[PDB]
Amino acid sequence: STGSATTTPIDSLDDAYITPVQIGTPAQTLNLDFDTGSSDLWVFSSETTASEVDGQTIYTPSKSTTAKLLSGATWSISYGDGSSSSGDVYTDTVSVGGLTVTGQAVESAKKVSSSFTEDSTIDGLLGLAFSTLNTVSPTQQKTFFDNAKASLDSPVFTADLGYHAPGTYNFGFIDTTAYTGSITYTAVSTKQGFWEWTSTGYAVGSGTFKSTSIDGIADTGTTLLYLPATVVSAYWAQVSGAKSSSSVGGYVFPCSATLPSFTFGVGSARIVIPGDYIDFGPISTGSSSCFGGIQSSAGIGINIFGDVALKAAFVVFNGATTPTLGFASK
Ligand SMILES: Cc1c(C=O)c(-c2nnc3c4c(C[n+]5cc6c(C)n(C)c(C)c6c(Cl)n5)n(C)c(C)c4cnn23)c(C)n1C
Repeated sequence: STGSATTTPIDSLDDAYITPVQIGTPAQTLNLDFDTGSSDLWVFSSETTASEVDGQTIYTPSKSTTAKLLSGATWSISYGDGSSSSGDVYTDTVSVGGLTVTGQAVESAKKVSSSFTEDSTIDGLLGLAFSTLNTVSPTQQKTFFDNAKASLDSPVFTADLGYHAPGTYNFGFIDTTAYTGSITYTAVSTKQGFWEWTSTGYAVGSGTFKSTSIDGIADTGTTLLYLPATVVSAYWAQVSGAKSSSSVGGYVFPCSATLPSFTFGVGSARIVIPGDYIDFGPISTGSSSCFGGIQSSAGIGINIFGDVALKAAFVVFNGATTPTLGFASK
């Protein structure tokens, strides 16, 4: 089996991407944030505290003939931005792009934090990290990918995120028409439950490539690229007037600037992020200060190759017995 679904930016900045997912019988279609940095499939639901729902589409398990309460199971998660959600669990049929899993754990939110309520466009998350991070208690549950894997033609999924445009998540096959050149594969550590790998270095604009090992995670759920402070300082030093603002929460730059590209290494290969991809627009409406797309990971504890980096590539999440990651230009 295979599946293929289009993923669409939620706004003009690519702050996140949503992918339609069919849950239950008859299908209830919810738009979920596919997140390779977490491992819970959770949804706004008929059980979500009413004051915490504001425009999202909800899953109603009582209207699904295939929904079953997973008795006694609860979940609770916090994310890297400080947001959180929690609730109980059903099993139901879940389909993505024509690929169907029966008995998938669908985590129904009873509570969500304010950032979720305030974003009408995201109806939940679909985690694609390793199932060891799944928060369901007392019986940990498997991700959609983990459940589908043995049925897939090949035990892989791919992320092809667009810059200010839709893109694609594929399951079970590698679309050889979706990238240029060859895919470079690189080793993954699953020790922390993430798609964790080591970049071989970086360049700023047309500058020389600096060979240096940068350990980080491929995280489709994260908007920005978070790298060591040394690397990030070297990037922003090439932008006149750029500075790190503690009041804003990171590097900002004059909206009149032309941003340089940023290159990261994958083995002996190179992925080039165009400067435009690093522009996240005015810090507040009408401001001439713009928020940067490359930020320091200091204080996070891990480097994060988020959407800014991943959207510059065709990315293979290879879930074979020894997982690996592949990157191609496109
Ligand atoms: C350590 C870490 C992160 C790790 O991942 C992280 C981050 N970065 N984007 C996202 C997240 C997103 C994606 N996302 C980002 C958004 C931004 C920048 N804006 C303005 C809006 C309206 C957004 C929405 Cl709705 N969605 N979502 C949905 C969740 C649950 C996230 C959690 N963390 N997150 C931050 C800010 N930090 C410090």
